Amino acid sequence: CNPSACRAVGRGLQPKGVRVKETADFKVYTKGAGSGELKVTVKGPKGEERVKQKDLGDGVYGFEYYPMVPGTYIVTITWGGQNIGRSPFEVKVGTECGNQKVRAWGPGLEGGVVGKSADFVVEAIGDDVGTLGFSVEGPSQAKIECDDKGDGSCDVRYWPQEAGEYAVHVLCNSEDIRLSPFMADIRDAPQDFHPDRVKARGPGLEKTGVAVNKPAEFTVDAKHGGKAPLRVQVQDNEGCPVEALVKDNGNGTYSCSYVPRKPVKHTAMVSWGGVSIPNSPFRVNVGAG
Repeated sequence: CNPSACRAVGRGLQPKGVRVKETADFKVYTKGAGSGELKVTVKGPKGEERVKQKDLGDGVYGFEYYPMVPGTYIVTITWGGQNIGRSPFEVKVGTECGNQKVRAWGPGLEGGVVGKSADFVVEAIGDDVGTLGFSVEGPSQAKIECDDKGDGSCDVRYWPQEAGEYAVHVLCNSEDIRLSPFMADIRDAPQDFHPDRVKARGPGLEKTGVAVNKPAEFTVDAKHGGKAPLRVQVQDNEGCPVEALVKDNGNGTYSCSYVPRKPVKHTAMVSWGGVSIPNSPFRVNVGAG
């Protein structure tokens, strides 16, 4: 029986950023713990909190609670009677978020690879932003970089140097933005993984010539990337996911298209096993024709 093998991670265990009326979610990995029983109890300001539990397979269990009053929640998680991780976890639940001034999206908000950068973007909703705060909490300290591109958006990357779950906070005027912290699963990649050998090419990714209501086309050649999942994510500059269509050609290449519907800046992010490929993100000016 090895309690120390267990790992409890997730947004519902974070000291700050969870809010009333959100689902507060977390999971507990148990493989290696051996014999024993997993016990999860959540307390809120008024006492016992209902917790929904799911078997997620491979020794992983999922949990959700539903805080309705701001304040102090404590999550006690044990295996064979001993606390797992830094249990009990004290979680401060905030009131409802105020008006939002930025959105954040991209692959670094959900995953990544040890020793590689984990990348995303923060975009202005209006012409007001003020200060953005970035912090990354996880098994060790990831260096963070940020670059204001002058178009209302900022590229952000961090550098996780150990496997595990990282909580990425984006603050706007001192409050975690809606959905912050973003929980990213960082893995040590196998030897055949080479996301820097993946290449995107095509008119759809160029800085002139892309026009509204036509297919913006490009290809992804991942023949030498090793086996990993492709992720293509395209939005306009107003927060709207743009429908993109990615066909697996069966031979390590993908044919991709999106049709922009507004003559505004579009950004395309292309990643291989959670790692942005060369030249990603692509910022594309769409014109009338």
